[PDB]
Amino acid sequence: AHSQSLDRLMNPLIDQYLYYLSKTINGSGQNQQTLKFSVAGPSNMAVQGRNYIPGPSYRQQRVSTTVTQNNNSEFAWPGASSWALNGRNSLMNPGPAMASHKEGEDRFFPLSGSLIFGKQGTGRDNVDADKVMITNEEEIKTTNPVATESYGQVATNHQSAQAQAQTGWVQNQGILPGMVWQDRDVYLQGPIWAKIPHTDGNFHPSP
Amino acid sequence: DGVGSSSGNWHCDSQWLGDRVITTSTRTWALPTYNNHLYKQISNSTSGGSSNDNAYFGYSTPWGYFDFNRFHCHFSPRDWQRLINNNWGFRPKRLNFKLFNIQVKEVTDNNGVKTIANNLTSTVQVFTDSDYQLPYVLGSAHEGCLPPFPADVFMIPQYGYLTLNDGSQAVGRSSFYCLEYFPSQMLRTGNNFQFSYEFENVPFHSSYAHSQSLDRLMNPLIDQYLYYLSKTINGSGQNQQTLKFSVAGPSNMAVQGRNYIPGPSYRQQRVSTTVTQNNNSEFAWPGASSWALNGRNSLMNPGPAMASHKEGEDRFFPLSGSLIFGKQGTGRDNVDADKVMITNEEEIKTTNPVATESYGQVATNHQSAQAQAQTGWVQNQGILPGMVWQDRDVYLQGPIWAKIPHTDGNFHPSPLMGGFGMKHPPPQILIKNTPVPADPPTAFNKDKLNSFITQYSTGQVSVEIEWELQKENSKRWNPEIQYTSNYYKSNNVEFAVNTEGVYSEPRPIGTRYLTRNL
Amino acid sequence: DGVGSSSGNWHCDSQWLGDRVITTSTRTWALPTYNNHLYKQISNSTSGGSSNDNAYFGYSTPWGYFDFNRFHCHFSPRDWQRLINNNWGFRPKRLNFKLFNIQVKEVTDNNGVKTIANNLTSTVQVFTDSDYQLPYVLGSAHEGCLPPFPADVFMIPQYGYLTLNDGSQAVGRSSFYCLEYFPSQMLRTGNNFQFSYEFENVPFHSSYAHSQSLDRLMNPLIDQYLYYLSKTINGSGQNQQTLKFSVAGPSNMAVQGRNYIPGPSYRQQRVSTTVTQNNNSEFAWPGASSWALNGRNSLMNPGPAMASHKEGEDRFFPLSGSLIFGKQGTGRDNVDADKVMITNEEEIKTTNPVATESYGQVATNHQSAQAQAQTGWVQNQGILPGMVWQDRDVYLQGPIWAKIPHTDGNFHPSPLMGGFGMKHPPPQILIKNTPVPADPPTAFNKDKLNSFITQYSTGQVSVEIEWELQKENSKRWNPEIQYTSNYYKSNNVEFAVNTEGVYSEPRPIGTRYLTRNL
Repeated sequence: AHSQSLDRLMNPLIDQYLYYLSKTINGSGQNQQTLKFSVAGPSNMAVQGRNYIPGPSYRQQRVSTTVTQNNNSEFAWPGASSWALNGRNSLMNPGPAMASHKEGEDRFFPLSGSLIFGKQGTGRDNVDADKVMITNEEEIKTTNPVATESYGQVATNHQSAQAQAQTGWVQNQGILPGMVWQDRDVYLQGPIWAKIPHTDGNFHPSP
Repeated sequence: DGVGSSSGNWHCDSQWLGDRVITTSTRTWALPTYNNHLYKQISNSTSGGSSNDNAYFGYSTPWGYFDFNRFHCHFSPRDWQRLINNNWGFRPKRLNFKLFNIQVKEVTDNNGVKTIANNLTSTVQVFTDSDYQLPYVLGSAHEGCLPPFPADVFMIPQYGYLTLNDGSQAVGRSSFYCLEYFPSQMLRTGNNFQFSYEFENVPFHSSYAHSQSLDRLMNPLIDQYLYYLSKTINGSGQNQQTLKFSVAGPSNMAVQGRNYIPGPSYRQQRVSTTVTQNNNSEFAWPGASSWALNGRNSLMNPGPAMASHKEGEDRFFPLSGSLIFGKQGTGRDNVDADKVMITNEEEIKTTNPVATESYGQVATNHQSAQAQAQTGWVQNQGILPGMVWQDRDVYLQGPIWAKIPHTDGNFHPSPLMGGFGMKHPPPQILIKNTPVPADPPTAFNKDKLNSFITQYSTGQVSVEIEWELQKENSKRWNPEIQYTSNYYKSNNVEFAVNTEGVYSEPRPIGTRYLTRNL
Repeated sequence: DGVGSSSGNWHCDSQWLGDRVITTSTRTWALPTYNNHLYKQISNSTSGGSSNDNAYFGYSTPWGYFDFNRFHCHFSPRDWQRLINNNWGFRPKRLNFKLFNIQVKEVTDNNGVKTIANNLTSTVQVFTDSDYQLPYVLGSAHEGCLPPFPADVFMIPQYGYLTLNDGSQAVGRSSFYCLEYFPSQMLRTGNNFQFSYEFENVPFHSSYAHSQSLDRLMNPLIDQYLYYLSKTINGSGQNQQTLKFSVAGPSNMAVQGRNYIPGPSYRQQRVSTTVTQNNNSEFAWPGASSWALNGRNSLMNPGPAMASHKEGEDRFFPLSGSLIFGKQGTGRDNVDADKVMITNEEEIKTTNPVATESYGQVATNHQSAQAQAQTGWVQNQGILPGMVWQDRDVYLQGPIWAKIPHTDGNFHPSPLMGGFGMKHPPPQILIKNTPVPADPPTAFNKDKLNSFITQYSTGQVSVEIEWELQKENSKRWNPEIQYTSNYYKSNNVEFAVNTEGVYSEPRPIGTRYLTRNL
């Protein structure tokens, strides 16, 4: 597991020799626009320039183990992430490797983003939570985005004197040059290998 | 090899040997004693609290480190120009580092009367993180590199690092590193240090701009043998549908079939230099593009390489899509536009999409007798087979290399801030003044000593790097664009010293001047 | 080899070479001038009187000494863990010691204004007690060893010793040793010292816990071919005696015949951590187990290795049957329970009797028609042929070796405080600043000079030890117990530095994690 995260790789004692836009307004009131810049320093790590960004994503629905927190409706298939192949839909499962949940919210898990084995003697259909074992893909939260979260935000317009800046949520993000990530962990009860399909192309054919 | 003998000479200059350039730089440094000889735990908590996006946990150490990960640490502006105007590419190959003429001084302060003397028997410790076992701090665009001007005497930056954090707290997997738990060379004045490093294979940085764009690669005189849907209606009125096709010809290049498409994107907000055109509100962070990692948001900066703006709209720039350096003497906070220098990523508009624009449009439904065709804007587009692109340019004041994170996967690990990515980049070089205890009590005491003779060291550093050049081989008839100085008279010389003796770099300088076909 | 040349480098780290581990540590020390360059007689009399049990006679010398007889002087916590979780045993083999980068400083104090300068021509004397002719002071669990954290600068402890005493007085056989009457190496800054030592054959320390107990070694499915007396009475009433025998079977394991019995014991008083359960009286010394030597009583501490308590009663501990270290920063006197760390000798309950319990019972009479059978409790039991036992565990903060007293006889000379016993352990290393006279009178005087230039020295020490490992070879199917850090978040990292720069070892760490059959 990584002992440091992608967004925390700098020296917490020195500033960058790079600046960032810190103010677009000089204070409330009419025509108060300006452009103020500041040095990206230890005091504001979130804004620092970085060479590498987190791996790809494909947002999964978030389900809770403490049932009363889930919506009172059937969403196992309706609210599930999926892909289509020649008119047929298949559950995106387990999909891209992503962290199972944010810090501490251990009661949460992606609808079909992790592997779940059955405990000894567990039945075949409609078995309760306590009779199954859900894997926890947490150690990779240092490089891979969280499965039940958005990858981030992007601008969606041209802010101007008349229009305000707008952002939209990135629900699924394909590979971008500069991305870095970890692959799904392997388990004692898990599979070992897989046959890479014989095709013209593929990307990082790790099962 | 003693007190009265120099342990090295001043080597500073470049040699152009055809397909290779050898830069050698010497600077004289100063190293204070950091942290009172202590390793200290730090967090956004010991920093005076903060927001979650800025939370962190780590340690500050009593060590300093050498950093020369910026081009102007090796290239004089004149050399950068020679490089820029005559080669299509370049890359580092070998590196040779030296530390010499060490002088450890002892400071005495009695009744405000301060005095400095040599402490001949004192040592300085040095070691290289050859196995990358310490958190790599270089390549995060940090201050504290060798100064661009040879005459400047600089202070060595203090080393510190970060591990896993949950707010201002540590987690089970958080790592603590003690640099004393590393073998290091000890040297007294009269001793010296040195080592060599081989750059692993890295592709040449493209120091050229394309002389043609991705959408304009055909023969403007011939038609394709391919057709395209040109009419779905025979004219206004009821039930006028049809299907008419036409040959993709010179008259309609936009529609022609193509083998390669523009690189990936991640839309950035567009900001104007002429302030009155911007919205009257604070959108520096709200309207900024970002990514999330375990609940924390980080500014997508500088992000994927994209053109800074459409043709002519030079007053525009991506909110955080380009690098911005400060002009000489510029302050640290809320500095005005005129006191900063914003890089212009324009030359790559021939292959990379514009940062403040959408990648394109895609259909979002099934047009039918009842429904009209609908399209949506692609605000961010990941890699697609067939994509082609250029990487961020590199600058005289910019970074040179970066350490590619050791992970299961990555894609085109070229540092987003620009430069050469490497799994094993030049190793970190750590240095520290060995602590010298003051007089201890004459009765034993188990407590660690906390009373030290105040000291600091100084000496010279030498960095020699061998660069490989990829020379131009163009058959272009007309002259090319070249980086040049201004002919017009002026008060000071560009890239020279002040009347106060202050060296200053008037503007950023990229490498994309020469051209090449696609 | 002069004033401006380092006389050694910083070596600090470990190498795991399969069946061997090589630990190397470097620390930087400080040596004051002890005792005003005088040998002084000391006793409980010059100490301000005392009780007879604390009477003593000896000498304090102007010499200091090096001590690295604690595991954390060589193993980083991470290494201790690697050792602990993967080997069934280990032991030292070779040792290499070094002293270098000596700096002798002279302190001047005129009108309170203190100033420190180098005294280049001054020397420091060093020598090893290779023939064990001096009283061995190491292995008495004394403070003053190399600090566990590499960055800590430590003060060298002062050497002193004791001989025979009769109250505060000496006896004819009392010995006086002068360390100047030993050849010693003299070194000025620029000179260094070093030596090697071979550990004599010592058994591997057992870094495993047994996966079965002495009383549970049979096959739980088969009976023995041995019988036992099961009935001496045929039922209540007059003259109902008989003799009925039964086969010792699975149903009655307590009665089965066995080939080996539990180790020796010496009952300790039982103390509880939840105070309200203890008697309301002072019994720290009164109720303590002890031994007498020539009229003087000494606390039996830590005594024979015995299990700290019965199953589950974790709140209990033997009055002085286990080692207790202080937490970081804990005071010297009457410190509360929460500021100390009490070791738990539990893993050996599979073979060693419980410290706070009786060894067992024995008959004390001849039962007959008139007298009933009687038993008595065995409070202390010496060795018996057939006994089997484990020795005290060793800890990261604990001692490593001890000198086996040179005597006609001894039994299983394994140091009771834990560790490796040796007739010829690592020799004592004595160091001292050679006295430098102040200006003497210009007229001869027979009296020994008593006016000296005040001085102190400082330098580096290196200790490299080669350890032999005995790797695990278990056929156990289920996972083992392993020493691990806590997953849960927290303010500081365990075994790391503070926000004040204070290194601290949160808890004691034994070696018995892996298991092995009996």
